Amino acid sequence: RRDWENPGVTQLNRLAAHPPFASWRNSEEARTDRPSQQLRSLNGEWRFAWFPAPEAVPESWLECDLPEADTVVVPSNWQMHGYDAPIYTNVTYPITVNPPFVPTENPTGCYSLTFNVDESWLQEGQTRIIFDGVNSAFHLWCNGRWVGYGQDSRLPSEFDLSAFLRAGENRLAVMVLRWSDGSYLEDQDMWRMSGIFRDVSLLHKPTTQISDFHVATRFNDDFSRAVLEAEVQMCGELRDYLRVTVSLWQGETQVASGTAPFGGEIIDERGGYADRVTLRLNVENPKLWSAEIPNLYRAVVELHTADGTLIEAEACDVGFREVRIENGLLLLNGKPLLIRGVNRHEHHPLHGQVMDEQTMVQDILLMKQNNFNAVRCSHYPNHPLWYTLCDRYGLYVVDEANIETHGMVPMNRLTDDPRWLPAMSERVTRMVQRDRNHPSVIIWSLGNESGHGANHDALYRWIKSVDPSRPVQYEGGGADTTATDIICPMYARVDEDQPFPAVPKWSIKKWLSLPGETRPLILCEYAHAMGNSLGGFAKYWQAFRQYPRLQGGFVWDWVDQSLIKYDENGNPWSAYGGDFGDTPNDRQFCMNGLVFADRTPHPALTEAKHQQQFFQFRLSGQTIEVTSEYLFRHSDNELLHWMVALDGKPLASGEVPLDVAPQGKQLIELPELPQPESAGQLWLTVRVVQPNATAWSEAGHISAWQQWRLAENLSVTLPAASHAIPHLTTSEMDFCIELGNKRWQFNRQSGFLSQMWIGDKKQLLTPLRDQFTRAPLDNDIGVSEATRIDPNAWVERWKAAGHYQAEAALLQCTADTLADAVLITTAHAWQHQGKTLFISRKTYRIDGSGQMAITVDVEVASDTPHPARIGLNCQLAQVAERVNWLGLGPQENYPDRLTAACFDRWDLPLSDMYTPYVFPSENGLRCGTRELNYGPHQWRGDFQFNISRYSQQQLMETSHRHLLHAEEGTWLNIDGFHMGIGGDDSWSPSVSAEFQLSAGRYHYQLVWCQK
Amino acid sequence: RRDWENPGVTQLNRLAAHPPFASWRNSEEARTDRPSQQLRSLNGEWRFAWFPAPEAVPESWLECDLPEADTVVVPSNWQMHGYDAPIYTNVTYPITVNPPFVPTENPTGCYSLTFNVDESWLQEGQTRIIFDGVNSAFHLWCNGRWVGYGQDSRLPSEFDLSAFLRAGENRLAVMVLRWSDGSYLEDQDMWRMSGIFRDVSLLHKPTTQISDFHVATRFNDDFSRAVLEAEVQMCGELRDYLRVTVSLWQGETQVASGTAPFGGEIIDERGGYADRVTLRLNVENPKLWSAEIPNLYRAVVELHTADGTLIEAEACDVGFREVRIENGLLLLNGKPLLIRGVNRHEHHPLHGQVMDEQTMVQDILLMKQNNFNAVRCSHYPNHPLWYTLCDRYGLYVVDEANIETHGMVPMNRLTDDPRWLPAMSERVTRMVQRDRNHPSVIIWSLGNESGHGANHDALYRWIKSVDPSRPVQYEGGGADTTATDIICPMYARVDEDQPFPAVPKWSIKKWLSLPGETRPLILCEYAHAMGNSLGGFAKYWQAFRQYPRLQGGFVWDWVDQSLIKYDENGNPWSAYGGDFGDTPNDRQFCMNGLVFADRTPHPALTEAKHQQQFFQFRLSGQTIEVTSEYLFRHSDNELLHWMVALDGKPLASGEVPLDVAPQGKQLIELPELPQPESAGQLWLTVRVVQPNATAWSEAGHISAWQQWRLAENLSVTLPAASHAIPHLTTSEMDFCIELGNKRWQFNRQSGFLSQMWIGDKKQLLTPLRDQFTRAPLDNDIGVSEATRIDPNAWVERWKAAGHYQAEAALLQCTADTLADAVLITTAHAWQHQGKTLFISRKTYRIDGSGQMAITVDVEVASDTPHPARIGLNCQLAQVAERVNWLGLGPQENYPDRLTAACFDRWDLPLSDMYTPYVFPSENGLRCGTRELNYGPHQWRGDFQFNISRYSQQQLMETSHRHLLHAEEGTWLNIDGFHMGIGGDDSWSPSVSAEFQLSAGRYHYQLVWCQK
Ligand SMILES: [Mg+2]
Ligand SMILES: [Mg+2]
Ligand SMILES: [Mg+2]
Ligand SMILES: [Mg+2]
Ligand code: NA
Ligand code: NA
Ligand code: NA
Ligand code: NA
Repeated sequence: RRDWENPGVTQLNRLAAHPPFASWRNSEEARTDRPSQQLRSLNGEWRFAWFPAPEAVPESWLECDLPEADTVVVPSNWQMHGYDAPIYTNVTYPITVNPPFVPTENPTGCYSLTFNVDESWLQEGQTRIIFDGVNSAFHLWCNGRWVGYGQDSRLPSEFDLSAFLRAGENRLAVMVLRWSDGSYLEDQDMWRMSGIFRDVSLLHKPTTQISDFHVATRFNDDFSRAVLEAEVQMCGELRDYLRVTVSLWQGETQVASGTAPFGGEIIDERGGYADRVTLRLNVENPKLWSAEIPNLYRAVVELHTADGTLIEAEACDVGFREVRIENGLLLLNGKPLLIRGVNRHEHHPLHGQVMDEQTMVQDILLMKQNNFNAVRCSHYPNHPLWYTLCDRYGLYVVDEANIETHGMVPMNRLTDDPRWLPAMSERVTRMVQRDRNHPSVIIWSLGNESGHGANHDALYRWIKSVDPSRPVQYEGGGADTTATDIICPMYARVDEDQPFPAVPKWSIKKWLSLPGETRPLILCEYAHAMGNSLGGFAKYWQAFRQYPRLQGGFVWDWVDQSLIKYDENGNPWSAYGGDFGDTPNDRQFCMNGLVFADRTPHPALTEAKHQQQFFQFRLSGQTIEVTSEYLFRHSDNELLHWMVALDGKPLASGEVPLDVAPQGKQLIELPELPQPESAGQLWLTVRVVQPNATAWSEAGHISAWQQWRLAENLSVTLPAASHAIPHLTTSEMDFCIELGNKRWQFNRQSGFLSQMWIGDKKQLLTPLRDQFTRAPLDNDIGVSEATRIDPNAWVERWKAAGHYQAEAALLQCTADTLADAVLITTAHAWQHQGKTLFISRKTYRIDGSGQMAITVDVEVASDTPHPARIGLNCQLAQVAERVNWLGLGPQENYPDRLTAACFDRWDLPLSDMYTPYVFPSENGLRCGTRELNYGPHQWRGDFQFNISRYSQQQLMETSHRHLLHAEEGTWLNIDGFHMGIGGDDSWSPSVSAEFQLSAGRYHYQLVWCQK
Repeated sequence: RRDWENPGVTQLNRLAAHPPFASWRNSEEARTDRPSQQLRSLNGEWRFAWFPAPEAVPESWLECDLPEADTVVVPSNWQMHGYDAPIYTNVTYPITVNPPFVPTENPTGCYSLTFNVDESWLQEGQTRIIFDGVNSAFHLWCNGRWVGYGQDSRLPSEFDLSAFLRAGENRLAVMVLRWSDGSYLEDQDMWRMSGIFRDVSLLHKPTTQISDFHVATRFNDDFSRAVLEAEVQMCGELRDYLRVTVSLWQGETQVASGTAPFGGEIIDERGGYADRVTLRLNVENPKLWSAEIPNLYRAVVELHTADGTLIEAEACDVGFREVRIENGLLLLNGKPLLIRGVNRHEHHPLHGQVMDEQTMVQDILLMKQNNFNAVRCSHYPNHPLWYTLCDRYGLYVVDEANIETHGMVPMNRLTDDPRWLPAMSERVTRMVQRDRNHPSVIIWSLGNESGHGANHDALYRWIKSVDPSRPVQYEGGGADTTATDIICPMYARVDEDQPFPAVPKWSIKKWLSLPGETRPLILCEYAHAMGNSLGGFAKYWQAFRQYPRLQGGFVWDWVDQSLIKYDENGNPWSAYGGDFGDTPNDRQFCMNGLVFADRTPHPALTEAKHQQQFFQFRLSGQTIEVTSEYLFRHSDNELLHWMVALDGKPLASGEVPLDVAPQGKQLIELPELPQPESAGQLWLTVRVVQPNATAWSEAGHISAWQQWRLAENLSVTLPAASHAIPHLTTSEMDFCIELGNKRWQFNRQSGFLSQMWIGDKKQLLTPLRDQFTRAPLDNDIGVSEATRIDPNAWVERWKAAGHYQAEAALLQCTADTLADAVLITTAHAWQHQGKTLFISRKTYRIDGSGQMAITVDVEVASDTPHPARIGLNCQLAQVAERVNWLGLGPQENYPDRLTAACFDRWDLPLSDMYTPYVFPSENGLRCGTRELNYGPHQWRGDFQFNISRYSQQQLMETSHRHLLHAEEGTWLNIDGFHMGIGGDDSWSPSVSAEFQLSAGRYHYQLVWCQK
């Protein structure tokens, strides 16, 4: 038969889709969501064995536990237990392309479980089982009898067990296949696993019962009145005594109650639905549900007789809300939304694709914590608890059908074929049937990266038809096809057009005004958070902010899909593509997250928090202007703390409770701010504080901040004549500078300061040389593999030009004795194949103060690529536990990424001065640095630096962070200038011209002193 | 497994759908539609065996042919050879409703066929099997081995046989089942049958072959230029040298040619379609296909190599045409159409549901000869040939998904269910894929009577998505749902509303003007033509002519769906519902044609013909104004005949050839028309004649005609004195009048003309008495059974009023002698259960002239139901061969059905005065009769009459027309007045007020005499 190879057989004997039931027996357990006794978890230890093919499975198996069968926990992913490898392929299908045929070698997993039933369940009512998540397909036998078949790994499969079930002991036999024709629709850029990864349960429902029910909430102009309307459907023997009651609860307060009997109104010629009923409850001044204040009534549906006898009950949480596109705009509850969002996969580093309440909530807090308001179920329906939690905590949700044919050719190859309609069809409807009643769900998605076929069109309209409460979006075939209510491109740039043929990506700004165009624009994907990323994220935030029809988007993505591995010794290490021996694999494109798989923030995470703050500020001299981005709430837990400091010295602070309405303004007037008996930079800094604790935030939680330079006083002081003076020892190839205990040596042949002594002690491990390169970022690399070169790749360019192989050439080197200092002169050329790429002209002026002042003058050939950096490097001998600087911090920060960084005096352990990106690259850069203090040293200027125990060479040459070793001393990279990082996408250049080193001439002056 | 009880499984291993194929191996043959050697028909003598169940089938059967097995022909309809009963039920599913289950008792048909297969087919390429029609599901085996499964009775199921064959003797085994879950989607108002009811064929295909192909014809603003775009797909091995050639032929002239290699344009990110190519051919000044003129080209598709080697060819007839809805109007080739449509079921009285070229062509000719230009495919896809004939003969076509759930509750019960989507989807999809290339198909339709559900919505879009050349239509749940391009109601009335809840039927005029509304309006069905029917037809035509957005319709319906049964003597007769035991059955509802099953015309047909005329005529004095309703053709085969006659005596005739352009006029002035010798009514008549023969018309066929009473010279002449006085002889038993050999006997007890002699010859069999009733037509009865009284039925009303039982009471009866004549004066009263319905007052005046003159005065209770009629009747003793009158004719004509009738002297056999409606009723009617002659008798006044050897009693009591025995003598009915027959619908009163006998006072006069 081989159903798993038939697009036309996607299930056999699978019950109908519906919202989550619990068949509660008491209205109160119901109203309270107390656990239902009619709901039984089959989770725990299960019996299990593996076979390379299903053909290989022993018939005994159906009748009796195999011997060699191990015990495992379920849910779980069999790759997680080590039965076979998990594959990390993005686009290219993990199997060969032959629809609709899976391979002969199809890792089949036979799971089994022996359990008991209560004789009570079998006398009356209906008993059925549920599988919430089976990857990818499966057959099912109970008590040696063949139950049925199911396809689609992200939606709930249920079968009626009533007829196989017996008193007490029963046995379940579950035959799981990895590959199935279902697979063709599941081409997701993620680890490819398999198994019983979701919850198995048992539900006992009465013979006569609740088959389904939907809930919808219609309002009035101003939303002062509303109507909740419920459609209840029943199954089983229909009797005139049979009644329904829908009650609406606000805690312990009944808000409304409705009672009726079955019998629909006339729908057509044949009549109406007798097994149906629609109640309409009016609610006065309803509490509106939103991501900002998730007001939530609770609805209880009860099937019962005219006599009061309660047949059974079901329930759900109700959110009063209206979602609508009107006049080119998305409305929430009548106000125009701003999507501060994020894509998220359900992923656990140890657990595989198994999801737990704990993880779930972790994510959510953090999410909420970060100025986030929406999540995108990229790209299959999520674990059911999730909707609820969002509904609960308050996040807007994009529920996506589980469909992605990315690997096809072209993409719409399946989706444009009728033969695949059904299959796809089953994938959209069921989600819908299941997820309907959840307020958090605000928009529907047809899936991902599967072109644009007629199949989309239909399903689009099907939705449209059954659920008009929400908009449909779909990006494929152009982000603007007829199967989307919303212009939802991915990787679309702010200003620049990506005119691909057929599927051009237009600047989002330009995109909205195309002749004919009128829809709202929301990015399904944008700001690829791959490694050292999110550069120019602000450039999006700005646009959004300015463009009304630019209603935001969802960052890609939330958390790194990294896996836990263990070495010989037992230390756990973060794994990725081709680490499990998976091939083909897509290396690290599985790591795009804003946080590490441990829910540990990436430094870009702050940049998002920052640009997604809900308070905006302007400063008019002494006046502060706070503006509200809340659509619905009042600044009722915010207090403004403000402060003024001088180059880090706080000349004043103060706090001011904010009292701003949504979308409103507040005027805060600062008290005259003292003058400064000194030179330097005046800076005023502000922060919003959440004095109290929320269900998501802590008390004293920081919601936003902003900072400006108030004024600056120039240093017109003239040193102080040097008491003592520096001495110069000329040698045949050295230049000695001695003063105090201190002394400098400049090797006359190389042209470089080669050694620094303070006392008897040597300060350098490595001379101090110029630098034009960086250890390549994921961004810089792209899809440049060692086997398939991307010539446009920044790394590629640099490589090919010899940026990384230049030979500096001593052009000049002189010593000179001034009246007050010794004057050192150098000049180098960096060449390659006789091309002079760079020329470096320095000066060192050492004076009696024991101060070394380096002056740097670079020239960059017009015809060569632009260098990642322009700075100096050397390896320190010293190795100190803290780093101290006057500058932009405290987190890592680059030129096209630093709007969140604040200017201050910073203190942290040398350690925190490194960012363990699993795939090593340039990192922990700190910008606009005035002062850097490390051990006995002091650097003074305007530069960006970095300091770790790892040479660039080492980073560049290492693949996994857990392979790095600290080196002797400390690596100190000091840049006069640093190149942008990019982020728009990670498989083509994302660096804005303005962040590129196009000048051709650079100037920089450092100060090298000793404290 | 039981696939038949699963909407999930609708096929297994069935191949893709595609336009018709023959895999020609030589272009000339393809070009010339010559028969392809690679197409093998397996129609013929087969083997058969029937079982009540599948379970009853013997294993043996797959390997060996049973002995009890019979030899039947294929295609065949098993109940035809009478293995089981054919059921005639309308709405009521003919099995218990329990989706998706069908009865255990499910009659199964065993078809086995042994054939030869040439080795050459086996060597190279693919040999597939095609089943054009199999009712209602089936399993497939070849050479013992199970091949596959298929559901849907109206479309082709294709299987690859390449693996199961062997050179020579091969054996097929087909297990066909009456019921499946398919059956739920197939509830049409027709005989429920089963079997291999359509052609079986063998295709042999190259391994590298054309797999599908699409054709499209685009134009310029005036259609002076066009583009042909051919999309071709191929299956098989892709090689650089493969080529495609699309040549266009107009006869033997190669209009255009295009050659290209495979490999389509970039579709998306993944790329394009390597396995396809779209060519584009420019046709200048293209001849345009229309129902008026079917300008066709031939498209030749070649799959060959770079080197000229033909691989295979495919082909199709191409009609350059543009169908579109602009500004609320349907336009064909830039012109708004007028549909003169008819619904068509595929039915043969002998063959059941089996079509043959013969029957097809005959319907079509007939159709065209009758002013029909389009056909709706009621309610599934037709025999593949049908299309080709329409493309060729010139008919517009509505292609219709085989989807009907009429017998569900509500109707949309399945179609609003996601689970059935699939099943439905493939029924729309596949139809589209097959018929896409035919020009005759101008509109798609999603089925019949299935309410309105979301699945309609989806498939609607899909279609639109895939074929935009044509509109979609669907009447379900309202006729103006979101799923329809055209407002397509069924049975909506010209001016009266039918405000059904949920789904009102507005007046077509009104309907169009509803707020919001902008669509065109075509009735999917109007004019129920059930037996003595089609009254009020003009009323639609008038309308369609006045209202731009009223685009015409499709009358219901073509042919009576009766079947021949045989009598003891082996005499054929026509059956209907339950005349086979079918239970249940909807009796005569299966008969609604314009023609009899044998293709013999019902009299209503002429009225359709006439209102559907293409030339419209106006008279102004001596001027004729002709108008062409041809949109595209010139009156290039028509000449107009005109004639003047005096009370049927021709005084002038002529011919004039029509020179009228589309939508143009012609004026025609007539010579003088000599003053008349006598007195009476001058009539002018014009007719259109096609002197030349067509493909569908014979020579000198009449396509149009019209009459106009010009003048009237009233008679002011007095009777030549009586040269004899009648003698009145009284008695107590009766009054006696005598004059010569002639005598009249009036009964004084009864008050009626009991007897008459001329000579010694009695003239009457039954006395001349008033008549107030008719033998209820189908229309009169409705859906009223003798087990389910539908009170509103006219007949029920009549009955309950005892119009059929009223007993006449004699009030007065007197004689009197005038100077010149005798005067008999009467009065009766029909009463019933105490009420006085009618009051009938008369005068008989016999004079020396020997003329007896009846003057009648009727009073009708206001509060009683309007009578079917008001005349007299009597049984003549004479029985004659001809009938001669001067009035409307020569065909049967009723008050609300008489426009196509003509006023003249007519001569016909008695045979022709009876209209043999299978289901007997009042019939025969000829109105506006001024004089009537039968035997030696002459009646003269202004009445409508009827005359046959069948009393209304008999008719009113005989089910089959075949049970009528001619009574002794002639039955005569002379109505002063008759009620209209209605027929807008046949299940409610359709008789318009202007046609109801409402006045309450009726006056009439007759003059009886001898020839
Ligand atoms: Mg399958
Ligand atoms: Mg992908
Ligand atoms: Mg089935
Ligand atoms: Mg019907
Ligand atoms: Na905006
Ligand atoms: Na690296
Ligand atoms: Na019209
Ligand atoms: Na019918």
